[PDB]
Amino acid sequence: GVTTFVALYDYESRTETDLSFKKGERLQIVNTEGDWWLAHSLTTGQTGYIPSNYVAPSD
Repeated sequence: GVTTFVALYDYESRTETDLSFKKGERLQIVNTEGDWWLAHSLTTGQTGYIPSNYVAPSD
């Protein structure tokens, strides 16, 4: 189903496959195995891996 999170801190992309996001952005999982999750930003529409320790669950 839908699994959503909100960013606690800004994160700037630094790899070919990660996703930049700002604090307060809503991000959804495209599963949650490991510590890097393939996500989609509901703000920007962009996608990529995000660090799970920058986000918190958001219904």
